[PDB]
Amino acid sequence: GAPPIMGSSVYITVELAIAVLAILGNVLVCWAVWLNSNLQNVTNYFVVSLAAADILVGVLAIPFAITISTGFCAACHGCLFIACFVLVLAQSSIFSLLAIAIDRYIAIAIPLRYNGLVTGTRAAGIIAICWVLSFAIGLTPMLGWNNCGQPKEGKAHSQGCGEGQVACLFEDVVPMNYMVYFNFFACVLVPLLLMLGVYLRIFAAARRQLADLEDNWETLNDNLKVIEKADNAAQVKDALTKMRAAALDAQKATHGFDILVGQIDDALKLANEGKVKEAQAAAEQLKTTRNAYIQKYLERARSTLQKEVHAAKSAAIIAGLFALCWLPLHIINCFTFFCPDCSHAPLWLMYLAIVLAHTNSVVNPFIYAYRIREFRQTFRKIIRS
Ligand SMILES: CC(C)CCC[C@@H](C)[C@H]1CC[C@H]2[C@@H]3CC=C4C[C@@H](O)CC[C@]4(C)[C@H]3CC[C@]12C
Ligand SMILES: CC(C)CCC[C@@H](C)[C@H]1CC[C@H]2[C@@H]3CC=C4C[C@@H](O)CC[C@]4(C)[C@H]3CC[C@]12C
Ligand SMILES: CC(C)CCC[C@@H](C)[C@H]1CC[C@H]2[C@@H]3CC=C4C[C@@H](O)CC[C@]4(C)[C@H]3CC[C@]12C
Ligand SMILES: COc1ccc(N2CCOCC2)c2sc(NC(=O)N3CCC(C)(O)CC3)nc12
Ligand SMILES: CCCCCCCC/C=C/CCCCCCCC(=O)OC[C@H](O)CO
Ligand SMILES: CCCCCCCC/C=C\CCCCCCCC(=O)OC[C@H](O)CO
Ligand SMILES: CCCCCCCC/C=C\CCCCCCCC(=O)O
Ligand SMILES: CCCCCCCC/C=C\CCCCCCCC(=O)O
Ligand code: NA
Repeated sequence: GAPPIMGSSVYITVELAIAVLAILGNVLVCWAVWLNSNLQNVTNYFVVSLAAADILVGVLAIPFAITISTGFCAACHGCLFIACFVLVLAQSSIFSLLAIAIDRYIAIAIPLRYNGLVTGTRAAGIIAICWVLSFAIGLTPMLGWNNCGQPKEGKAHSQGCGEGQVACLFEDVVPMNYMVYFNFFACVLVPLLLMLGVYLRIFAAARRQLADLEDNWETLNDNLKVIEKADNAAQVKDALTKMRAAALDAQKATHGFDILVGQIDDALKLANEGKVKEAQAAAEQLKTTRNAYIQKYLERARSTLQKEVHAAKSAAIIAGLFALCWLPLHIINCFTFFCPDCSHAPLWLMYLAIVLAHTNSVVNPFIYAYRIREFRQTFRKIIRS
């Protein structure tokens, strides 16, 4: 058989290439948030909490993965920490991803009291609590749910491990039922589905508001084309009482309205006196008020919704890339567990799956750089100076 040092050289160098990209790219994220005050908000705090996980992936987790690739002798609980620490960072990433989506829902759903609800110092507390839980979840094997009780003594003596030591291998110390049932199903798969459900609600609530706003603009123009051809002298009272509610229904969304509703009740009084031809003249004052004031609100509020949807889509790419990079490893675990008769995945595909999961730590800085204008210009200034 070919020497394992040669095949490891490709894996180790590709691993070291990723760690350099992971650290550099995400230090740039934190650096941009520490400087540009316009990026300092609750959403980007979870982003920095996310980048910090990715930095630690390159600083500690990737070096660990290289060390296990050797199969070095070590005490079981020590090896158990090397093999599990990446689960802590990966769990921290999920909590950060779920926080980002929930924050975006709160902003798109109830924007009126978002500033009072989502606080800067409350996010710091949530981030802290999520990091503590991530150590608890990721280091659960160290609490007893491990295979240190039944070591492979034959593999340990084959490689000359000392007393109380074992050949360090992820599958040899971490039980596959923890990985599939506890880690993947409950602490990875369910939160991603919940995340997916939140994003469905955001895009639905966004699409509805964008419709809800235009139905007022259609009711305001259609009723403006009904008043000037009315058989009954008080028929326009129907189209004016409905426009008063439609103007207030759009005024509750987000000076020119007091001019609009003021002209509304002016033509409404002329409908209570049967003067149809004179209210029809007063009903055309609204056309001038609409073009100068109301249409601008429609366009500003349609632009703000679009900017939130775009920011909602940008965060959704991040969570989607997370699943794309980690699912292969999780599914590989699902086959080994649920099918002891199947052929176990070769070592080259494993390394491929492992490298794929580490690459997720490099793609987050390129997304903000390509999809967020404020992040992009801050990234350039840091490098230019
Ligand atoms: C501030 C940062 C860098 C601290 C990093 C701590 C890391 C590098 C330390 C903390 C605990 C350590 C482990 C504790 C126990 C053992 C068992 C021993 O037989 C082999 C080394 C091994 C597996 C250690 C490897 C290094 C280790 C994982
Ligand atoms: C949103 C999606 C990706 C959810 C994840 C789907 C996962 C959990 C599904 C999709 C394909 C499934 C695998 C398909 C094939 C086999 C081989 C069979 O002998 C045992 C079950 C096993 C190993 C399945 C385990 C569960 C599995 C990995
Ligand atoms: C989820 C999206 C990104 C697709 C990712 C591709 C992954 C999930 C696919 C591509 C190749 C697949 C592997 C091909 C070969 C084997 C050997 C077999 O005995 C068990 C299943 C296993 C280990 C498959 C697991 C799933 C697999 C790793
Ligand atoms: C998402 O789950 C994992 C996360 C992280 C790791 N790493 C730990 C640190 O070092 C790098 C790898 C691993 S390793 C792994 N499965 C594994 O080793 N198996 C033995 C061979 C097999 C074909 O039977 C399949 C099962 N799953 C994971
Ligand atoms: C805003 C920044 C906030 C930063 C907040 C960082 C706090 C992280 C602390 C986690 C400790 C919780 C660990 C819980 C589980 C530990 C189990 C364990 O480590 O057991 C090892 C044992 O000694 C082997 O024999
Ligand atoms: C900025 C700070 C960054 C800090 C970055 C730290 C990187 C640590 C990574 C791997 C160390 C793994 C340590 C374990 C590897 C050696 C264990 C060993 O050689 O064991 C011999 C055996 O016990 C004979 O019987
Ligand atoms: C900014 C800090 C960067 C830290 C980089 C650390 C580099 C670690 C890379 C490789 C270390 C691998 C250790 C050797 C594995 C065990 C070999 C053996 O004992 O047989
Ligand atoms: C290890 C499995 C998971 C363990 C879950 C139980 C521990 C976490 C449960 C609840 C913590 C909720 C955080 C409450 C912080 C109080 C904030 C405050 O002081 O206002
Ligand atoms: Na990550």
